[PDB]
Amino acid sequence: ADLSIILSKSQLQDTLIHLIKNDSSFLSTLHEVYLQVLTKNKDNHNL
Amino acid sequence: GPHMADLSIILSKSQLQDTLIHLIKNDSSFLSTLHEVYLQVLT
Amino acid sequence: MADLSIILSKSQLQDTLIHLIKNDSSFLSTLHEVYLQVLTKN
Repeated sequence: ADLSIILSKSQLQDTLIHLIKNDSSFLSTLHEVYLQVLTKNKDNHNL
Repeated sequence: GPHMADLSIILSKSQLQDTLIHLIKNDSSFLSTLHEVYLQVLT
Repeated sequence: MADLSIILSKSQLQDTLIHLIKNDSSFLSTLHEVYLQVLTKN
């Protein structure tokens, strides 16, 4: 039963705002991955 | 103005998640922009 | 973009993502383009 739909650009804008604003599980997943990327990629030295 | 209904949101969620995840992992410029805008605009 | 030292908290990230999605016109184009790429598995 694996259905996909296509959002227009305006409907993508609305949907993403809903999800970031209201879906705390959606937002935790983004932030956990963001954290992972920053800690992994931090250069040992700067200039 | 009107909003998307729950059905569209529910069927879109995981592609939207993957889209942002793709950008966060693979586009250093995408995170630059978040950091700049937070510093420059939001604080 | 070489090195990222800033680390936003969850609600800093949320607030910034929403500001850009609301107000930044090319940022949205960029999301849309990658989304269509994700959707069409290409």
